[PDB]
Amino acid sequence: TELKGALIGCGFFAVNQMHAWKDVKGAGIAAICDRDPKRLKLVGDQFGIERRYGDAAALFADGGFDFVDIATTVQSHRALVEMAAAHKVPAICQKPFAKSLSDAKAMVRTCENADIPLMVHENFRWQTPIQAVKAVLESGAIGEPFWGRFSFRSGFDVFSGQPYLAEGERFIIEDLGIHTLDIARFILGDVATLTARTKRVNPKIKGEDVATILLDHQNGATSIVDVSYATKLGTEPFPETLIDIDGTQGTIRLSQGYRLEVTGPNGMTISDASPQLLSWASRPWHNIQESVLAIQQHWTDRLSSGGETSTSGADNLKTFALVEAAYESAANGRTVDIGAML
Amino acid sequence: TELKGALIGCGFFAVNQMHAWKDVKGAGIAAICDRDPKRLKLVGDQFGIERRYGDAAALFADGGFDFVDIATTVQSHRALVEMAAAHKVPAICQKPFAKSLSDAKAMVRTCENADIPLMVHENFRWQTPIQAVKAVLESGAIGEPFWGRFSFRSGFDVFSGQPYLAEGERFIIEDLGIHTLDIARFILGDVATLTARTKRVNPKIKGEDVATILLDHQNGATSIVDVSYATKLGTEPFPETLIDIDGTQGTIRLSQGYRLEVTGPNGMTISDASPQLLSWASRPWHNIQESVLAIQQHWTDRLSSGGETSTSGADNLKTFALVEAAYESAANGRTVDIGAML
Ligand SMILES: NC(=O)c1ccc[n+]([C@@H]2O[C@H](COP(=O)([O-])OP(=O)(O)OC[C@H]3O[C@@H](n4cnc5c(N)ncnc54)[C@H](O)[C@@H]3O)[C@@H](O)[C@H]2O)c1
Ligand SMILES: NC(=O)c1ccc[n+]([C@@H]2O[C@H](COP(=O)([O-])OP(=O)(O)OC[C@H]3O[C@@H](n4cnc5c(N)ncnc54)[C@H](O)[C@@H]3O)[C@@H](O)[C@H]2O)c1
Ligand SMILES: C[C@](O)(CO)C(=O)O
Ligand SMILES: C[C@](O)(CO)C(=O)O
Ligand SMILES: [Mg+2]
Ligand SMILES: [Mg+2]
Repeated sequence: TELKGALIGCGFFAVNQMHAWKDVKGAGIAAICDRDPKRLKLVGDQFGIERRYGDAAALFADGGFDFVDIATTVQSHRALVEMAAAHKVPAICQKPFAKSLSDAKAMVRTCENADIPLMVHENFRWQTPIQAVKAVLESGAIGEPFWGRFSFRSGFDVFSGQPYLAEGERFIIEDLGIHTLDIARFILGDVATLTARTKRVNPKIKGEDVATILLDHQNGATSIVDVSYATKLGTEPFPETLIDIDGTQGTIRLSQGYRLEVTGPNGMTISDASPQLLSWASRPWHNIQESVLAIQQHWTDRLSSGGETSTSGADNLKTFALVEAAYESAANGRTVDIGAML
Repeated sequence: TELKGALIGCGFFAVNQMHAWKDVKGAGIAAICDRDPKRLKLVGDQFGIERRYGDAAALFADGGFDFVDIATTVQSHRALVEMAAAHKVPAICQKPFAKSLSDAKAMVRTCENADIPLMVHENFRWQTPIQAVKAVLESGAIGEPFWGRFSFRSGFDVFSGQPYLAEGERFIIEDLGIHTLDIARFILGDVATLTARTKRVNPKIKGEDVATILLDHQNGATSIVDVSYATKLGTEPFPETLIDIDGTQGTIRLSQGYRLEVTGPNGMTISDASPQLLSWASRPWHNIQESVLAIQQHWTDRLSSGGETSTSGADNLKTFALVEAAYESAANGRTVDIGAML
């Protein structure tokens, strides 16, 4: 009955994906793969996976799975997606999708030629509060949107769980802004032009931890995407994205604690848009953790019905172009044309 | 000794300036001037002013005053400042200072040549909550500021009291953004480069009612100035400017209802930064109305002691440049160098 998955990269975040695969209806994990045998045993023993591999090439050679879930760091994404396409195995790939837009496009083209689905595991838009904002806007409750702010400002120690974040020359846009830019696209549509500024505040890291981005959307809306991992607040908001939308007939204000305020022609409503806390989830990650179940169930449903996923490889190019444009803009000082990159 | 003022432009907003001049210690109004004799009659009778002039030329010829308060619309500012300079009368001039940066510079030059003070009545930085943000940041409570947001988003019918606002090709940056940009300078210092976007949402007006501006400050800080008169919120925030500042050791958050959250190395504090309610004030103008008294007392103190004012003509050029740069940037789509304009 169930689709049989193979997960590659049994790291920090993969533990969440494994829990979710148990919960997903119509799919489960039949095999795992990791370069590190300490991680291979730890995850293998925790989830009771009999089939365990030290390298992906051997995994693919044995086969016996219907899809692959790639939860490695960015360095091995291109090779693993290319291995999947050559073996005709539908593939999920973690963010950041690739090291460059050029690599991403090549990965998309290879999967399109192999006639296999490719979904980027881009789960921020699958969060309950973000879904709620989308539903309000699509309902026409505030009319046509003309302005947005999408803000993730945190002082959370992401570096403990994910030490590589402190080492790269590139940090926040590639790691976190990739989500916030995707949310901006999800809510207000594709971007025409982009302008960005960056800064490093934290002395203990190599790369930028503050980014401010100004988006000119194709539909005429303007938005601000502002991200920071050097923001010291009284109440730590991690991992909440706060959202303001202004429209011709109203406003949406998603504020701290998942408070969703909507003003329209017929007054003003307030609702709790907080996530469900799953049995295996853990504060403060529970928002992200629920969205892992949401996107993996989405993948599983779309693989059966044969439709395109929401954050497909093809879709995600238009998010990834913004990340690369933001770095270009921050260095050059100039506004970047997004259409010309694609 | 009591300083004697002449006020020119007995319009909508000048009634507030007249109330405030009564409350000011060390100064009062001895003469008024307006081309419209209905306004001259109404304001003259209300405030008991015997000396009433149909034109400024005659007012200056008769003299008998130590300073002039110009509360007309922008069209007549340059001429009235020039008349003040030639008659060696210290001058206050309402915003917008001039029609262009070029006119503003000439006005500043003429007053410097005549050895008379020139202050722009730029009263937003003189609001109690804005003064509190400045005082917190100057104290060192949050370390060195690196990022800010300054936001004035409203659905208030400013067009009732000020109908001309609906008629101009230019609207919100010139009318309101001029204040918000001044606050950005006041808090985070002078600006090196600037990028702006504008649009018109309201179908009943000629000019732009939404503007979003990205500032690169000379000290390294980045800020967003976002203004709108087409924002429909459950609670109308007019005329509050909301302010976020991030620093190396903390944050300032000035939110709706004048609530001031400051978090630093010691902990979080919440303060009530609400304005006073003067005897002659009216909701919802009371915050602005208090600041009119503050700036007019400031003028009076500085004129009496021979100091320079905070929003002197010379200082205000660095605000006004940002307004002209924002219009330029919004039309061309290009980043504008502020230094090159001054
Ligand atoms: N919200 C989210 O969706 C979210 C949250 C955190 C991290 N992430 C992303 O997930 C990815 C993984 O992050 P992480 O913190 O778990 O990394 P990690 O370093 O903890 O784990 C990666 C694992 O993959 C293994 N690996 C690397 N290359 C391999 C290869 N070629 N074959 C087999 N195994 C290989 C490593 O041994 C390691 O155990 C990153 O790209 C990150 O951006 C996403
Ligand atoms: N926060 C603030 O400080 C604030 C608030 C509102 C308005 N304003 C500014 O105040 C100015 C006036 O606004 P308003 O709404 O009172 O305008 P208004 O049209 O109501 O008043 C202007 C008055 O000046 C008179 N006038 C014009 N040219 C003249 C001349 N050459 N000689 C004599 N009289 C002349 C007109 O007859 C009119 O009565 C504007 O520049 C506006 O931007 C500032
Ligand atoms: C945790 C993070 O890597 C962003 O910092 C994520 O993708 O959720
Ligand atoms: C009212 C206003 O003109 C801004 O819209 C002012 O200057 O206070
Ligand atoms: Mg399952
Ligand atoms: Mg007085």
